[PDB]
Formats: sequence, structure tokens, C-alpha cells
Amino acid sequence: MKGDTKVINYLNKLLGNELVAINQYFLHARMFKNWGLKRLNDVEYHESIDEMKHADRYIERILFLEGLPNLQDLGKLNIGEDVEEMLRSDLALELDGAKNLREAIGYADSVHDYVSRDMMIEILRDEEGHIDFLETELDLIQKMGLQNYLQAQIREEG
Amino acid sequence: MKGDTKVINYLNKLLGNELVAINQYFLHARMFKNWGLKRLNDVEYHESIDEMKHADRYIERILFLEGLPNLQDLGKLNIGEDVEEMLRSDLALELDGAKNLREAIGYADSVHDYVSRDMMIEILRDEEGHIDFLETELDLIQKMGLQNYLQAQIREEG
Amino acid sequence: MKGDTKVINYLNKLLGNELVAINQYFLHARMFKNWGLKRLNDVEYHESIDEMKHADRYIERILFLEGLPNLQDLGKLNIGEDVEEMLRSDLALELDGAKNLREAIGYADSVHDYVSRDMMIEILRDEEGHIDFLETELDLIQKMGLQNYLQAQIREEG
Amino acid sequence: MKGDTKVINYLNKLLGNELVAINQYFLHARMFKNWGLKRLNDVEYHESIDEMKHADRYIERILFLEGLPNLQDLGKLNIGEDVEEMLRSDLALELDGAKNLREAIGYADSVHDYVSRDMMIEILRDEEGHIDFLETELDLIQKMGLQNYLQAQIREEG
Amino acid sequence: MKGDTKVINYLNKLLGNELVAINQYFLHARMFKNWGLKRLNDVEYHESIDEMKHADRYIERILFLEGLPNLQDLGKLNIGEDVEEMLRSDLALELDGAKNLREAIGYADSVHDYVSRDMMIEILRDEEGHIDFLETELDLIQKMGLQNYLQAQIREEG
Amino acid sequence: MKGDTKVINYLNKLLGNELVAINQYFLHARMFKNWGLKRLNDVEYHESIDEMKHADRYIERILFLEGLPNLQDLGKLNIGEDVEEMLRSDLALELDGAKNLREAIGYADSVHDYVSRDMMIEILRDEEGHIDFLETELDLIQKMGLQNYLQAQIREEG
Amino acid sequence: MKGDTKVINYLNKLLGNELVAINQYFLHARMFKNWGLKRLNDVEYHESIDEMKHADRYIERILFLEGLPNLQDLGKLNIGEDVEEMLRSDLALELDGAKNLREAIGYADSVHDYVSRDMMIEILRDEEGHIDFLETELDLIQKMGLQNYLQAQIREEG
Ligand code: HEM
Ligand code: HEM
Ligand code: HEM
Ligand SMILES: [Fe+2]
Ligand SMILES: [Fe+2]
Ligand SMILES: [Fe+2]
Ligand SMILES: [Fe+2]
Ligand SMILES: [Fe+2]
Ligand SMILES: [Fe+2]
Ligand SMILES: [Fe+2]
Ligand SMILES: [Fe+2]
Ligand SMILES: [Fe+2]
Ligand SMILES: [Fe+2]
Ligand SMILES: [Fe+2]
Ligand SMILES: [Fe+2]
Ligand SMILES: [Fe+2]
Ligand SMILES: [Fe+2]
Repeated sequence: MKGDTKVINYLNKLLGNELVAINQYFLHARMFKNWGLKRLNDVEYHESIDEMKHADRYIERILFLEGLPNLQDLGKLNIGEDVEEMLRSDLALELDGAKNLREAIGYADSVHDYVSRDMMIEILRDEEGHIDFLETELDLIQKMGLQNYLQAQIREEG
Repeated sequence: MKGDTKVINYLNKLLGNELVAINQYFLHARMFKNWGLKRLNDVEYHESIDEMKHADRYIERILFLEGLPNLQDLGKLNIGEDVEEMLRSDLALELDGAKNLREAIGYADSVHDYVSRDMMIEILRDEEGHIDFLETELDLIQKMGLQNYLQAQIREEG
Repeated sequence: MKGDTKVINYLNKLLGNELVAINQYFLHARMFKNWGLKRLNDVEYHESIDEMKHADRYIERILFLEGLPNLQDLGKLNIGEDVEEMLRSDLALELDGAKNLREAIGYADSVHDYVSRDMMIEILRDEEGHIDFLETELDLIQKMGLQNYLQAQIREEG
Repeated sequence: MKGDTKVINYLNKLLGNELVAINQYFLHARMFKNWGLKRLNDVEYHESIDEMKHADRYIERILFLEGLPNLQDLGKLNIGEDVEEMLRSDLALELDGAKNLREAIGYADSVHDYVSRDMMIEILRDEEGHIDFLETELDLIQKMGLQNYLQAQIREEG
Repeated sequence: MKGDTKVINYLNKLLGNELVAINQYFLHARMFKNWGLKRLNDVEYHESIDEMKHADRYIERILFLEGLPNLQDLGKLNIGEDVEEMLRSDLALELDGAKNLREAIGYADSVHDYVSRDMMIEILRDEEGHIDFLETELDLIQKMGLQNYLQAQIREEG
Repeated sequence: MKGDTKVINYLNKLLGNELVAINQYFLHARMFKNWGLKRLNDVEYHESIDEMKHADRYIERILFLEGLPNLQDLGKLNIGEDVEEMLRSDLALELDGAKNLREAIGYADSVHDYVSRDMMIEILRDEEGHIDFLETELDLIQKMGLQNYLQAQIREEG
Repeated sequence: MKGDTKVINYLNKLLGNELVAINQYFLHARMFKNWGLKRLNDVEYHESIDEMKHADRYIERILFLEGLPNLQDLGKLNIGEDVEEMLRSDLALELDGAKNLREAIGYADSVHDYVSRDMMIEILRDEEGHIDFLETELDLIQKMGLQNYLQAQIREEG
């Protein structure tokens, strides 16, 4: 079914955001793993799979609307060298992605692409969950101190 | 069965205490949840359900004694902005409720409403359990320090 | 994540509606229970739990958006003294809450709070179900007469 | 296999009757459902599925005999506004369909289309069951009165 | 263990009340059974067993306290000839027994027979349940009318 | 609950589209079945049930909003005589229905009928799935040729 | 453990190859899915997961050897517009990656990084499997013709 062109560009831009998050979350996960911060590896990994699922949804949707999914262009990763910095970097990235999502959802509505919209509202809801997680971790770091926070990441949560 | 009027007023006043505790405990629970203090959310939540059960018992009793349960008037919530302050506020509230309970139990005895009394002694026993919990948490905060105490709330207790 | 201020006020106002319905439905339930109208106790009780779930969702959302959930202010209960009057009162309350919900959903859309909106559309759908139930019961009362209607509430529905 | 032409016209006319009954029974079912007459929704719904099965049989038979099933022409629905009127309308419709069935069965016999006949005798037997149901309900309405009859439809039959 | 004499007289008087209720409830049950009011037979029967359990408790207690249980004197039965009258008669009897129970509980307290008291408060709680049942049935009779009430007793409650 | 009048007209028009699709899909299914194209019978049949579910949802919604579901008027069926033509006809019909859906969804939003909207967005999502299926089949016919395509429909897909 | 620098550059270059293959295989998979070539979607998807596992292994190894995994630079995707072209493009990519792998394995040996080597020989073995698959499919296309080949991709392999 021939989709609206500008909807497809939004879908590709959103896809672009997910491709960045996939990589940044996966590296972060395995950095934590290497450092033995077992709990942060499990969570960041599971957020990486999340973004993968999101990318898949965009890709299928773009293809269905008869556009060309763009997996070639990869935006800026910002990795960071310590826990706080890296969590903070993931948070900034989610915030920028939520902004793009808000814009695309409004536009899909105005051209009547209600199913693209509905898929996007779902993804936003997942993002908003990732945002909540990061914000919470970052405040815990400050409330309990970095040393206690790190000790609390050594074992996986059952 | 037509109950003693003053017993019904006591039952409504006790109900009023429970309605306050229901709300204060539930908000507290979800504040802790938001902060990621998973363990305090589970406990405060389970104390909220507790007060709900208490309210239900009062409501059924009032109705049985042919009075009018009063769910319209809600006393002062005192929420607080940090863990200690909020736990302390729950403790003051339980202490005031135990006081009212002691008074009502004595009175139900003197007008021979032994089953109202028996229900109330049971509830008091549950309150006394909540009091124990709060007092213990508050002392732990001081003995181990706030930072260690907070770290200890991150995971739920199995 | 810092939410829009006016969205938070709407969320608190909606929360306020749920707190009223929680109490009015619960008292109604136990009044029916006392009268031995077993079936109406089961349904009204299950609608009380429903509103509780709604309140919880608002509370968590407000907290997530970094506002202060307001459980202190409780609007007017209208209890009533016989079945019809009480059902009718629940119906008026749902109708006013649906009105507030419609307004809040429109506003959340225009400030791009699509997830608050999505949660609210879900709640509205549940309300619309409660409305359907009350309207149906009220018509049954008239079609079959009060005496037959009452006899039909004595046993629980399997 | 090339069927007799007039048999195919009969099969299409019978199909036409079923298409009317499908719709009239389904709307009736959901009207009862809306009114909370749970038992009448279950029965009328199950009669709707019944007519659907009948339509399917005609369609397959017409196709097998190499004719063109006609699903385009839809006869007059007569919906009605209250229980009696609607049940009575379903009864008149079944009576007219049984008449057409009797005629078609005789004709299929005389051109030796014994399997079309055999399918039709089966369908007639089901119709005769629907007729029995409607007649019984309509007499119950008069014998026990409308109010008692309505109360008796509120719960589904196990 | 030698009990207080006046406690034993109270226990015998309470026992006397239970012996009356045992018989009155059992006859009532089987009257309802004979009339085909299956539901009232089940409930009144189960209240008869209840009073039997109460009698047993008094008997064991009196014996333990070294007194002589008195099963010889049987107070006035008031049977009645129709449903209302008979239910009303059971209600008056429970009311008189609750009065005696209230008096005995106060006295057991003042002579420090706390376990006799504790057993009696339990029994009172069961009586208060029987009172609730009778009051409810009697109001249902008036609210729905005798004819509808009777029809509602024909089948047992699952 | 009294719905917006124009929403009800949209719901009836959408219902009208579903009634057409129900019949066109069902005949198509049994045509394929007759031709021994087992796989296309299973898929088209399952799309017929799909439209039935959609019709049911509209009917219940219209009734809830207190309008009159219209099952009397049936739009133009376009059946076709060979596989391609028939698939193509189903595709044109879905495309026209999606158009009407897009329009109705926008309007329900502007009069605040958010639950009608939410139901409609769901249905659109199902339609968009049917569209995908038809488009894919039609391209497969061209890519692999009609003879190979037909052979591939002989067995059902596990 | 501080690894050899040039081994880390090889590991990053190999990682780079995997990141390209991940994306190219995933898009290819969902293109096939969209076209209804169910079997090629399953296989290409499962090769995408394969490359992901490979990337993960490189990432963990680089981190262990104390280098910086590079997920920022993405080489040229070559997508293609029809089955042959796309399969052929995957084949050229695997061939270039096998070449880089052969070179890296020899070098790891000469600096005594035997475990990096051992991981790489394993990955090469998987690549060599992908190469086999693509070569076989491409020959099948020629031996049986494109139309027959396409028909053979419609159903998934059990
Ligand atoms: C007003 C703020 C309240 C909130 C936010 C709230 C919330 C909740 C929640 C989330 C549940 C769990 C739902 C479930 O059982 O699956 C629950 C259960 C329950 N609530 Fe409330 N509630 C409130 C007030 C009340 C009031 C006024 C009553 C009346 C007495 C009440 C009585 C109950 C009872 C009896 C249960 C079931 C307990 C159980 O068996 O687990 N609640 N509530
Ligand atoms: C036009 C208004 C119609 C409505 C509202 C409607 C509705 C429904 C519904 C809700 C179901 C149950 C879905 C399920 O099986 O889970 C159903 C089943 C079915 N319908 Fe329809 N339908 C309609 C017309 C038709 C027509 C024209 C046919 C063609 C003969 C048909 C044939 C069938 C068949 C064969 C089943 C499955 C029966 C079974 O095995 O349970 N229906 N319908
Ligand atoms: C580029 C760096 C990537 C890495 C290191 C990576 C890694 C992984 C790993 C280790 C798994 C788990 C394997 C398993 O399921 O057993 C996985 C799963 C998956 N990946 Fe990736 N991946 C990457 C990129 C992508 C991309 C670009 C996509 C395309 C959308 C994608 C889509 C998926 C999907 C759909 C799953 C299965 C999710 C599930 O059902 O559990 N990934 N990935
Ligand atoms: Fe995402
Ligand atoms: Fe995210
Ligand atoms: Fe309490
Ligand atoms: Fe408490
Ligand atoms: Fe609600
Ligand atoms: Fe509600
Ligand atoms: Fe039929
Ligand atoms: Fe019929
Ligand atoms: Fe007793
Ligand atoms: Fe008793
Ligand atoms: Fe549909
Ligand atoms: Fe469709
Ligand atoms: Fe690989
Ligand atoms: Fe490979």
C-alpha cells in the first residue's frame, strides 16, 4: 500500500534512532559485564533487544508502505568511560528519540496514517519506560553514593 | 440489629483513620516504587491493603449495627519528601490511631458490644504490627546510615 | 521526566474522580451485601477494585511526570438510600468523570503527551463499560419491576 | 456436475432466506445483549450461527451444481422494538422459509436431485427446531407475564 | 478445676437457650423442607448444627469447671405457622439469647474467668451472624413480596 | 449513552462495508474450495470471520451509543470469475473501506468519541493486514506465473 | 589482560564486517517476508542472529583485551532489488569477510593470541556455512528457473 512519503521519512529517522540505541546499549551492556556489574549488563542488554524489536517494527512498516528502509546511516554514538557518564548518555539519547517520536506521531495523525501512529505510540510507551529506568538509576547513584551503587550491581536480580 | 450510637461514632472515627492510612500508605508505596526502592514499595503497599481490609470490616460492622458509614470526611494526610520523614509520618499516624482504638475498645466493653470490641482488638493487633515495622526501619536507618539503608531497599525480599 | 503542568493537573483531577468512585462504589457494594442483594455486591465491589486500579495508574503516571499526586481532596459522595437512587448516583458520577476524561484526552494530544493520552483512552473504555452496566440495570428495574429485580439479585452469578 | 437450473434457483432463494435470518437473528441477539437479557442473546446468537451454517451448505451446493450463488440480494428485515415483537418477527420469517423449503424439496424430488433434497430435509429439520423455540418462548411470555419472563432472561443457562 | 458457681449458672442458662434454639431451628428447617422451600431448610438446618456445637461447648466447659450441665429443663418453643412468623420467632429468640450472653460475658470478666468469657464472645459472634441472616431475610420478604420470596427458596444455593 | 449522531452514521457506513466484505470473502473462499485451491479457501474464509467480528463490534457499539444498526442495505458485490480478478476485487474493496475508516477516525476524534476511535483504529490495523495479504498474493501471481501460483494453492498451509 | 594492539584492530575490523552483515541480512529477510517468500525470511533472519552472535563475541573479546570496540563506523550496505541480486550481494560480502578472517587468524597465531585465533576459526566455520547456503540457492535458481525457485520459497520449511 503506497504510504505518505513524509511518514516514511519519519519512520526512517526513527529507525535511525533505534539503530544508534541498539549499538550504544549493547556496548554499554558488555562494558558492565566486563566490569562484573552483572545487573546492569542484564538490564542494558534487555534494552538493546527492545530497540531491536523497535527497529524490526519500523523496517516492516516502511516495507509495507513501499518505502526503502535505511540501515546505512548511523548517527553519533556517545559511549562514555564510567557508569554515570554512560547512563547519562543513554538518557540523553532516549530524550532525543522521544522528541522525534512526538513529532512523528502528530504528523501521522494529520495525514490519517493511524496505524503507523498506533505503532509509534506503543514504541513511545516503551521509551518512556527506558527513560524511567535511567532516571531512577541516576538518582540512586546520588542518593546512596557511587561505591554502594556499584556493589549493588554485582549480582543479577532474580 | 440496632447498635449503640456512640459505638457507631467510634467505628466511623476509626474508619476515618483507616481511610487516611490507606491513602498515605499507597502514595508512600508508589513514591518508593518510583525511586526504585522496590522493598519499601512492597511493604507499604501491603500495609495499604491491610488498612483497606480494616476499613471494610468497619463498614460492614457499622452497616450491620444500622448506622451510616462515613467515607466522605478525610483527615489530614502528611506525605513528606524523603524516606525518613515519610516513615516517621506513617508512625505518628499509627500511634494516633492506636490511641483512638484503645479508647473505643474500652467503651464497647462498657456498653457490652463485645463483638465490636473483639473485631477492634484484632485490628489493634495488626496496627501494633505496623508500628513495630516502622520503628524497626527507623532505627535501622540510624544504625546503618541512610546510604546503606537505601541500598538495602533496591531489591525485593523473597 | 518533567511533564506538562496542565497535564498533571488533569491527572490529579481525574485521580480525584476515581477516589470518589472508589468510596461510593465500595459503600454501595456493602450496602447491597447487607441487604442480601449478593449479585450487586459482587458487581459494585468489582467496580470499586476497577477504580482503584485506575487511581494507581494516575498516581504512578503523575509521579513519573514529576508532579505531586493529590489524595487529600475528596469530592462529594452521593450515597442514596434505595437501589435505584444509588445506581443512578453511580451513573451520574461516571458521566461526569467521562466528561473530564474527554477533555483531558484532547489536551494531552495537543501538548504531545501521547502516553498519558493512551492510558486515559484505556481508562475511558473501562468507564464506558461501567456506564453500560448501570444503564442496563436501571432499565431492567423498570422493565421487570422493582420486586422482580430485587429477587434476581439474591444469588451470585456463576 | 451440471445441476438442474430450477433447483439452483430454489437453492439461491433458500440462501436468500438464510441471509435475511442471519442478520435478523444477529441484531436481535445483540439487542438482547445490550438490554442485559443474557439468555436470549445466547440463544439468538446460536441461531444466527445456525443460519450461517445453512447458507454455507447452499453456497457449496450451488457451486458444486455449477450455478452462481447470489449473496447480493437481501430481502426485507423486520427488526421490531420490543421482545415479543422481535420474537414474533423471527417466527414469521421461519414460517415463510419453511414454506419455501417444502416447495423446493418436492421439486428436487421430481427432477431426481436426491442429494439436494436430502440436504434440504436436514435444514428443514433445523428450522422446525427454531420454530419450536420461538413458539415456546412466545407462549411463556403470555403464561408467566412479561415482567417474569424478562427476569428469567437475565442469567445465562448453564 | 473448681469454677465460680455463678459462672456455671450462667453457662447452664446459656446452654438452656441453645437447647431451645436447636429444636426450634430443626423443626423450622424440616417444615421448610416439607413445603419444598429447599433453601431455607439448608440454612435453618445449618443453624441448628451451629447451636448444637454451642451446646457442646457449654457442656464441656461446665464439666471442666466441675458443675452439672442441665439438659433437663427446656424453655418455651414458639414455632409459628407461616414463614414470616417462624423467622420472626427465631429472631426474637436470638435477641433474648444475645442479651443473656452480654450479661454473662460481663460477669465472667469480673470474676476473672477469662476463658469462659473468650468462649462466650466467640459464641456471641456466631449469634450475631444468625441475627444478621434473619433480619436480612425478613426485610427481603417485604422488599420483594412474599410470593417472589417463596419462589426464591425453591432451589438450594450452590 | 447517547452518542454523536454523525458518529453513528459513520459506524453504520463502516458496518455496511463489513457486510459487503463478509459475503464477498465467503463466496470467494468457497469458489476456491470448489476449484480445489485449498489454501485460498482457508485464508479467505478466515478473512470472512474477521469481517464478521468487525461487524459485531460496530453493531454493539451502535447499540451502546443508542443508534439503530443498519443491516438492511447491502452495497455492490463484485465477484469476478478467475483468481486474479477476484483477489483484485477484494483489494479494491479493502482500499475503499480503509478510506472510509480514515475519515471516520478523524471525525470521532474531533467530537471526542475516543473509544469509538480506538475501536476503529484497531479495525483499520486488521484491514491493513488484509490489504498486505492481497497485495502479496497478487505480486506472487506475476512473479511466479499463474500456473505455479495455482499449484501452490492445492495443499493447506500447516 | 592487555592484548596485542594489531589484534584488537583486526577484531574491530571483523566486528565492522559483522555489523554490515547484520543489517544487510535483516533487511533482506524482511524484504523476503514482505514479498511472501516465507522460507527466505526464516533463513536470512537466522543468519542475521548468527552475525549478531559473532559481533557479541568480538565485542567481549576486544573488551577483555582492553581495547575499544568500534560500533560507530558502518561499511557499505549493498541491498539490491530482486532475489538473485540480493543473494549475490550477501555472497560477495561473506567472501570479503572470509578474506579478512583468514588474514586475522594468521596474524593472531604469529603473536601467540591463540584464543582470539580459536574464536576466529570458529566464526570462519560459521561463515563458510553461510557461503555454502548462498552458493547453493544461487545455483538452484539457475537449475530450476526463477519462477519455480520463487514458488518453492512460499512455505516455511518444517
Ligand atoms: C482510595 C485510594 C485507594 C487505592 C489507590 C487503592 C488501590 C488498590 C489496589 C491497587 C488494589 C489491588 C487490586 C487487586 O486486588 O488486584 C486494592 C485492593 C483492595 N482494596 Fe483498595 N484502594 C484504595 C482505597 C480503598 C478503599 C476506600 C477501600 C474500602 C474499604 C478499599 C478496599 C480494598 C479491598 C477489600 C481490596 C482487596 C484486598 C485483597 O483481597 O487483596 N480500597 N486496592
Ligand atoms: C452478515 C452479518 C454477519 C455477522 C454479524 C456474523 C457474525 C459472526 C460471528 C461473531 C461469528 C463467530 C466468530 C467465530 O467463529 O469465532 C460467526 C461465525 C461464522 N459465520 Fe458469520 N456473520 C454474518 C454473516 C455470515 C454470512 C453471510 C456467512 C456465509 C455463509 C457466515 C458464515 C459463518 C460461518 C460458517 C461461521 C463459523 C461457525 C462455527 O463453526 O462456529 N456468516 N459469524
Ligand atoms: C548491530 C549490533 C547488534 C548486536 C551486537 C546484536 C546482538 C544480538 C544478540 C546477542 C541477540 C540474541 C540472540 C538470540 O536471540 O538468541 C539479538 C537478537 C535479536 N536482534 Fe540483534 N544485534 C545487533 C543489531 C541488530 C539489528 C540492526 C537488528 C535489526 C532490526 C536486530 C534485530 C534483532 C532481533 C529481532 C532479535 C531477536 C529478539 C528476540 O526475540 O529475543 N539486531 N541481537
Ligand atoms: Fe526503541
Ligand atoms: Fe529506548
Ligand atoms: Fe488499620
Ligand atoms: Fe496500620
Ligand atoms: Fe475509573
Ligand atoms: Fe468507573
Ligand atoms: Fe436456516
Ligand atoms: Fe431458522
Ligand atoms: Fe448458639
Ligand atoms: Fe444462634
Ligand atoms: Fe473488517
Ligand atoms: Fe478486511
Ligand atoms: Fe559472522
Ligand atoms: Fe556470515
